[PDB]
Amino acid sequence: EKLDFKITGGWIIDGTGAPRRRADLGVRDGRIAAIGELGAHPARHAWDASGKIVAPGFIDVHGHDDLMFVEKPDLRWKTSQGITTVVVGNCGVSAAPAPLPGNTAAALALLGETPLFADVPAYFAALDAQRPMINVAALVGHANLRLAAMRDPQAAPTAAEQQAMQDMLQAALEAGAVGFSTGLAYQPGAVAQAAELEGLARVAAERRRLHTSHIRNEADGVEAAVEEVLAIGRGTGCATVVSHHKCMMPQNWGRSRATLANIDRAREQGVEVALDIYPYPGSSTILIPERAETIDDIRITWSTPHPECSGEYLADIAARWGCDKTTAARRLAPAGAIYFAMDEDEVKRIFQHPCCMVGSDGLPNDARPHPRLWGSFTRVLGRYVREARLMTLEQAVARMTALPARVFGFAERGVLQPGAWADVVVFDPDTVADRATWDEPTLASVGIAGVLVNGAEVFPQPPADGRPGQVLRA
Ligand SMILES: [Zn+2]
Repeated sequence: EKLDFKITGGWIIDGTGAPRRRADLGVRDGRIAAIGELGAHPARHAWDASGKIVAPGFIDVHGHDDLMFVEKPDLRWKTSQGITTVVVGNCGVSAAPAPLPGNTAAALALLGETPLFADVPAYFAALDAQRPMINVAALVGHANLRLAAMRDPQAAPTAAEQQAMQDMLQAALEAGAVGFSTGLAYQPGAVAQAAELEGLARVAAERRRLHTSHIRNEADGVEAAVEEVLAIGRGTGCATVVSHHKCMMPQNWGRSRATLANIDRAREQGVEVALDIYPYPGSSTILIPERAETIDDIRITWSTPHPECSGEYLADIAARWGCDKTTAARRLAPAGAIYFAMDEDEVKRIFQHPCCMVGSDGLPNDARPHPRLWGSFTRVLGRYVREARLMTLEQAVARMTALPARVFGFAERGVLQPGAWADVVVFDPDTVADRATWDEPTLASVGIAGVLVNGAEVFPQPPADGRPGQVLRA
């Protein structure tokens, strides 16, 4: 039977960690139909991967693209760096459920302006009707749960409200969500205590779903923050993921030796724990005035009242206005910024941890976004692998494909084997690299030759009509 697609002459890195091998890949009906010698096998479409690596499409485990499938459907920032699947709904904020009227959170800005969906069924229904460019898996945000269940999201939950959040989570999981996420460093999630988080974790654990977490603090209290989420995992048995693990500010550089040691103690005990990072020593999120005098070079990524300030340093803005930085930060609100506060050598060491995946944490609606939006995966392949030799290409690809599939429960994805979905990326190992910079954060990567999502090409030429992405219902 004729193949729908075939990629020949290249070297296959299947995601299992096994050594790259010279073989061709055949696709039919959206799945990998065969692997081996296909030179003379007829196919509707064919790519010459000579001198290239053929690997499973990359899985971005830390996306905030929840509302982009409707707002900016091209998702070019993902496809251009080899991403074929994204896990959205991170750091406590998700597309659904919708908050109670009048309930809001600054962190919701990490998603966009599109009105949130009533519930996961509605969100997934919207995605089925308007298929995404790439595959989409979704987490339900703890912030959403609180904002949807509590008349006063700043208080302690009543027994009924706690049960309401658990029931909302249960419904989301039954609908296909892969778990729930927390944003303990943000309001209103920060108000939550152990009992509240454990309750949700029990619901997730019972269904073998995840608890991903943007921990309480990633600076002076980073060790306590990691211990807090590990305690929840050890007590409930809920699989856990520590989002964009890092140590902010010089006095905290190196503390990942302690946090990773704690993570290791937890996984040795049987708790499923993983983590992820983006390959940059600067973070990016909402502008926090309390950091005005603790971190230098705070650079604005967006500002509703002062859009002219995107790309500018808080200190320069303050000096120009004749006020202090904290005051300037308050006048810029609501806004976002980049915080250059990590040690690149530490980011690299964290990535080397056996359970570390890659999460771009791109913020698609920012006027002047952090470059991780467009160059995370290719920066790992070019800077961390080819340049720094932190691990082999085979090992790195595994971190971007098979490991995420294992952690998030994606059957028939993340590996190049017959029968699995044909999410594939073809790239030149010697040239693959990010081009997005701090000044020009939207420059596309180089070295990515082609990308297939469920057997259909999305890069370099995206589909004219319906897109090939699927909602990955757990
Ligand atoms: Zn986060």
